Amino acid sequence: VQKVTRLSAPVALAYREVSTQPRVSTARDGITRSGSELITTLKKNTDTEPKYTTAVLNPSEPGTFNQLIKEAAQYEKYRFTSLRFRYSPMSPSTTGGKVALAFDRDAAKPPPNDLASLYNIEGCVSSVPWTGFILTVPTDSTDRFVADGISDPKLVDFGKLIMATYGQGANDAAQLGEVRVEYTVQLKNRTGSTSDAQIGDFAGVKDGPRLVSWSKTKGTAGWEHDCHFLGTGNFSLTLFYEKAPVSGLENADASDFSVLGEAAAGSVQWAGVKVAERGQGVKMVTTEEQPKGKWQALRI
Amino acid sequence: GITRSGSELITTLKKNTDTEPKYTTAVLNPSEPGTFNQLIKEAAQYEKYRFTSLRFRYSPMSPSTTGGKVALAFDRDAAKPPPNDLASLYNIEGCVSSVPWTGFILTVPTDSTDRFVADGISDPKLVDFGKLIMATYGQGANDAAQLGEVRVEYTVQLKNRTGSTSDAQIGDFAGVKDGPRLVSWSKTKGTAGWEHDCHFLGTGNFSLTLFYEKAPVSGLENADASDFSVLGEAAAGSVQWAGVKVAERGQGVKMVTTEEQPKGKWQALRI
Amino acid sequence: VQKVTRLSAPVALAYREVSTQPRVSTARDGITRSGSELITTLKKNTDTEPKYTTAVLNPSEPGTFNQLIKEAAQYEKYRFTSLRFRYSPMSPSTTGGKVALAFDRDAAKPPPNDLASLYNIEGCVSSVPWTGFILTVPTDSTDRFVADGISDPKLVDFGKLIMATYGQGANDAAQLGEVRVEYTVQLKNRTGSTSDAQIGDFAGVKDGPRLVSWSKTKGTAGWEHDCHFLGTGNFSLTLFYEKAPVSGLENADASDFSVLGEAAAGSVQWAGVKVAERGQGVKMVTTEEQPKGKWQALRI
Amino acid sequence: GITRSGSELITTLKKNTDTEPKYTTAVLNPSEPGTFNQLIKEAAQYEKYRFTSLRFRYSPMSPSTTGGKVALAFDRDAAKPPPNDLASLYNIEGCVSSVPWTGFILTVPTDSTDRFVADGISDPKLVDFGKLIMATYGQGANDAAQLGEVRVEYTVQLKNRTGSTSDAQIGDFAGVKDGPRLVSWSKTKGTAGWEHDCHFLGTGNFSLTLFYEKAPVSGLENADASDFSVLGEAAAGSVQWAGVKVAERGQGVKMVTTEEQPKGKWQALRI
Repeated sequence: VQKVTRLSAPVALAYREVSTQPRVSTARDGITRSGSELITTLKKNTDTEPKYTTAVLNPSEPGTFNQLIKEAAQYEKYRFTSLRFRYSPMSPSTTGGKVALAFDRDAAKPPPNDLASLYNIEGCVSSVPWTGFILTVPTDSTDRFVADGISDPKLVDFGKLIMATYGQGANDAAQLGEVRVEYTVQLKNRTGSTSDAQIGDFAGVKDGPRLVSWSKTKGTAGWEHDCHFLGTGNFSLTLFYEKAPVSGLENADASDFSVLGEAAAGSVQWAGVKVAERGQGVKMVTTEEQPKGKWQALRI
Repeated sequence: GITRSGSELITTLKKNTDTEPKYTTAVLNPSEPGTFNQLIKEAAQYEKYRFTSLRFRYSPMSPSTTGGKVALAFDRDAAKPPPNDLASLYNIEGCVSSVPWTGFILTVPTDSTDRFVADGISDPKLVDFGKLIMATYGQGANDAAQLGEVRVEYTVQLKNRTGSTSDAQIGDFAGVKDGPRLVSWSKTKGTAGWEHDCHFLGTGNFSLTLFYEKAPVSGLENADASDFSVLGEAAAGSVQWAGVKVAERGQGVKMVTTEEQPKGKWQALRI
Repeated sequence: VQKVTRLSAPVALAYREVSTQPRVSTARDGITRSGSELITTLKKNTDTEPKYTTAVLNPSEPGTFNQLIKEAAQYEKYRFTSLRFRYSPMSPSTTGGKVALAFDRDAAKPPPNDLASLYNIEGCVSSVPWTGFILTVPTDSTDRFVADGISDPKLVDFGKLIMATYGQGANDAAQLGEVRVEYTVQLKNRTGSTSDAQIGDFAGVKDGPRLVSWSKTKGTAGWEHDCHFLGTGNFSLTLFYEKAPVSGLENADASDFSVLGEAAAGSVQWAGVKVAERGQGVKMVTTEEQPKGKWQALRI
Repeated sequence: GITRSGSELITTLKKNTDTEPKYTTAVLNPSEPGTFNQLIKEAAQYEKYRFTSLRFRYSPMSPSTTGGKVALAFDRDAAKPPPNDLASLYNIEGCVSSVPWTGFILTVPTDSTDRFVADGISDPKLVDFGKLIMATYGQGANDAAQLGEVRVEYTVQLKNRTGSTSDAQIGDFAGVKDGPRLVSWSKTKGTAGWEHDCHFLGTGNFSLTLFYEKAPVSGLENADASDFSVLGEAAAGSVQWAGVKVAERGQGVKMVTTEEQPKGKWQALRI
């Protein structure tokens, strides 16, 4: 018989969660799977404008799922049934500010610029960093292909999750909380098993799962190589057809290691990449134009 | 044989301030100085063992304003590298994690097989049971340097009596190892000398060395909380007697510089 | 219907306790008594190694009990039935660290040196300094003599309590908490009443209840005189048979007062001692050897 | 607690020509180096004990040409001199005897009382259980020097678990010492002669000593089967390391000739 009209504020709250057992079952068309995953942690921000982190929802996405990749390699089509996102805090009540989660149906779209247009997305949620909240995504009934090669994201992907936080104090906690996913997936058509590696060249051709991305921003060339995961096993090898000024430089990353030379006309390099944070790149190769060659990237 | 139940302390956790997580591993075999402290004396007179109960407990000692998370997990393959990212860590079955101002209990199921208790060259898939991983990733700058403690509750069975194994470690500079695994010897450059990696925690580690010829310098302290050498080294025949107190694993407390392959003898004893 | 899966941390906790009535009853063999006592308070420690306080459990112990001494003077044998120890805090949740309580069956044994061997004692308890906990000691059925004169502690005593605390911060509370005892005692054989004073000499002879202790650590002699209680009534008088260099000095104590001289061959001194903390001594007498004389110590 | 069963060897017997017997004694306590060699490690972690079985055996190793008698007895008072006549030896209950080429078994009944383990100084009537007496009197002139061996079969239980005791012995030339009772030190007269006696049988005895001042002589073997010293002696602060092999009781190396009450430090370790 506590007082309803009066509320109290504690120093901190503790949430306890243990490991859950995934469920796999068979049916007439294919298999159904139920499980849970962890995405990432959140950091503080001392400005008055938000900073965004994004995640694309596809079954063949190494940056989002970890154990669904092995069972998604035997099939071609998918359909989601249930999708929930959960936030878990790690900070006391002295921390002030807000955190926000939103979901959009267009995968190929930049994040919004200001705070006013962020609140115009349907179904957005926001809270204080010392409490938990749940976002539930409704689903439709449409079968889509799995992501391989290069295609329009409007044809194969389901949507994208956006996470943001803007306003904290000068002396505050370094990390805020973590985000988990509960999913239910259906699979349709069996096929032979496929390889897990990314092979491509510099003329916009990709023939594998989405692991890395390339950008030009050409001032005396200079090619950027952005990674999308944290799997710490990234091995990259590159073949040169003509003379290159420099290759295999460390732009901004935790560690770098290269073996062979690059000053030959026909030469193969080999590098190992350690990644600690999302979007960090460990390659910067300058040329005089867009060159001819072949690159291969592999996890573990 | 005999049956014994008990509770022992392993180690204390420390504050982690950088972006990447930190992992510590522990191998569960009765002949391990880095895991047990009293079972190693009764395990030196037997050949086989079996576990019937196993549990792990975390006990906090940090204030309520300390933010972060600690994690514990157990796996079956004793010969495996530790994971890189957190998502592969949370995919291990039975993993637990909590805020550092509260406690939690990890329970491990057991089977009924008999394995050899020994230290040597043999396969870890044949003689070991599993491995424990403890992970700490996110803390701040204005937080306490100590978080908590980990303890083990167990029940074990031993089978066949045999002759007793010696408790001190005897060796020399050209690599020959026998006895309990208490310390490791490493070298980087022949001119620079050797590093003395004490891979266990304790007090009153007694080390004595013999020099068969002249040495440039000996007895240098690097990362010891306390150091005391009472016997000097001079010319052809001399001995040394050093007492080292060690706080954390792999400090590398003793440094001696000589030529490439000197002759001598070293004895290491715990307490 | 509170949330089981979520816990809260308050600023402070308050425990309230009032005085309890002891129970005395008679039987065929003797009398039985039930009551409660207070031992001492605990202080902070900024090191990483524990500091210990000990208490010997005997009915004729002035340092442990206060009102059982008067009823234990009429009897010779005893047997315990119930023994419990309780801790009560006085500090908020900002204080970090641990406190520990343990019990051992050997009265004549030094405390352990490190933290690892402290946890090997059966039935030890430990907690944070802003909560309470209870230690219960099981008992056996063996009659023992009361403590008078000089005897082996293995023959007359029951056991010893050890209290410790090791790790606190630089800016913290000065005092941590307090310890109370609940007991049940049986008494057996009636006898005439005995005196309450301690009379002895320097050749290892004691003829009374344990109030003080003597130690030599002979460098140009120098006799230490340690007190075991806080009863503030300690009067000590000493007779000299030969010439003494100095007598009746204040080593480390709150107050000291001496009346007569000591530079005579046959002389009697008289001192009053104020004690604020356990183990503080207020006497330091240098000689050339172990001397011949007589000392008497009395409370109040 | 725990319950153990074991079998250990005490000593071997020698011949005696004169018809008056020669007596050897053994005090039965779990914390006794002169009777047990493996039980002391388990006894160092507990406080109370009870025996439930106790037997003794004799195993001959002499030919049938050798004639005479050997005799065994047990008494329940640990502080008592041995008898000076044979009829008082035969008045003890359970006395057994035979010719030295045949064996026999002695069985001792037990009682259910709890006793403390033995510290350095205490009363023998409070902590001990009894004492074993072995006697030989009659042998021929042309006979073998060795007669037989005595073994113990036991069953014991331990109750109260406590902290552990360090296995090495640390001491100095004054009258203070600590640890288990491995060796004993004494002095004889104003001219410095120091006697060093070992109370156990074993080849693993390692002794290291420190000299604060100059010593005229050190490390001279007196009655050992083998003696080995590796470090020299100097007038300044210097250590000396020695390895001792012990065959019989009271056999040791003893050479200190510096002062009546010198300054130094010694460490004794077994195995």
